[PDB]
Amino acid sequence: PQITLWKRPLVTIRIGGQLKEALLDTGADDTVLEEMNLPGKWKPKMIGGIGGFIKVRQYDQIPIEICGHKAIGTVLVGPTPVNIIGRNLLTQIGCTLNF
Amino acid sequence: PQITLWKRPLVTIRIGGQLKEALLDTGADDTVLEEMNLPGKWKPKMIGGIGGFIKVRQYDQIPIEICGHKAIGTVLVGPTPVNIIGRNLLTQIGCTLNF
Ligand SMILES: CC(=O)c1cccc(N2C[C@@H](C(=O)N[C@@H](Cc3ccccc3)[C@H](O)CN(CC(C)C)S(=O)(=O)c3ccc4c(c3)OCO4)OC2=O)c1
Repeated sequence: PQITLWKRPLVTIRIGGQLKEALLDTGADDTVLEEMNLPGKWKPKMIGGIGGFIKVRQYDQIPIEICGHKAIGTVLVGPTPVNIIGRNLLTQIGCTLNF
Repeated sequence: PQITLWKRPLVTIRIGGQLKEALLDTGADDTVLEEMNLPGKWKPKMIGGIGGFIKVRQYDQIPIEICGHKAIGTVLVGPTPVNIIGRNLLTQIGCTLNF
C-alpha cells in the first residue's frame, strides 16, 4: 500500500502472541519495542534520541509480522512510549520513501 | 525520487542560504534542527523524545528546500541529536511510504 504522512504511520505488528501498533519509522536505524518479556538471549545497549538515551535489551533473529509481511531481525526492547519499526525491518517488507 | 532504507535517508536541505544535512524521519511529528540562528520571532516550546523532554525554539513559516522541493512551515530549533525533517514538512513535499 501507500501510506501518507498526514497522520502518524502506525500499522499493526505481530510478535508472537502479541499484536501492537507501531510506527514505520525511517528515522530509526533499529527497531525499538515497548517493554515485553521475549524468550532467549539478549545483550544490553544504549540508544539515543531527543532528550537523551534509554537502556534497551537487544534480541536477535526475532520474527515479526508487519501488515502481513514477514520480517526477522534484531529487536531492541525498552522503555519507549511507542513501538518503532526501524530501517532494519522496513527494508525486509519492501518499504521505501517516495516524493 | 524513490529512497530505499538500507542507508539513513539523509538529504541536503537549504535554509536561510545555508546547506545542511537532515534525516527524513517519518516517526517525527515535527521538524527539529540543531542549534542555529534564524530571523524573526520565536516561541519557547518543549517537546518529548525517546530520552525525555527538551526545550526548543519554535519558528513559524520558515522556507526550507528539501532535496529540491519547497516547503514553508514550522521549524523547531534545539538539542536534537541530528537534524530531522518531520511529518509537518514531509507532507508538504509530498512524501509517502510505500511497500
Ligand atoms: C509523549 C512523547 O514522548 C511524544 C509526544 C509527541 C511527539 C513525540 N515525538 C518525538 C519525536 C521523535 O523523537 N521521534 C522518534 C520516534 C519516536 C516517536 C515518539 C516517541 C518517541 C520516539 C524518531 O522517529 C526516531 N528517533 C531517532 C531520531 C530522533 C533521530 S529515536 O530516538 O526514537 C530512535 C529510534 C531508533 C533508534 C535510535 C533512536 O537509535 C538507534 O535506533 O517525534 C515525535 O512525534 C513524542
